[PDB]
Amino acid sequence: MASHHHHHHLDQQPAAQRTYAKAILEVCTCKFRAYPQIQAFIQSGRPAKFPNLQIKYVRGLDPVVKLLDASGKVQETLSITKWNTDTVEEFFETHLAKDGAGKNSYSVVEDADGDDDEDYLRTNRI
Repeated sequence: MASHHHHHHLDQQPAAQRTYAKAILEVCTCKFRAYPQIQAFIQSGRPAKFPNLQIKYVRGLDPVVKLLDASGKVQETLSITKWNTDTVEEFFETHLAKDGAGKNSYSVVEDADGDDDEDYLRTNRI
């Protein structure tokens, strides 16, 4: 009814914890003095395992957790300069989805017509 849906119950409806698709941790890494624990986990490698988590090193702002959709909206922006930390790391691993190096990236022939993938010259001689 909003865009184009004939008959599909009504809405997607949350399955469990309404996991998110994207989320970025825009930090400056300059708070190493104040929040030496924050980046600490970042240096650990735990967030690196989270595909749904970016972990950007913004120009020079304050550490803030961001949960986006895809375009860049930003569903939840919370300052982690003291708020809770630590558990925050879990915030992502939990609210995010461990696709496991998946991500909808290039795979097979995409929408194309004609030539879009060369490969030597098969002479073929049965």
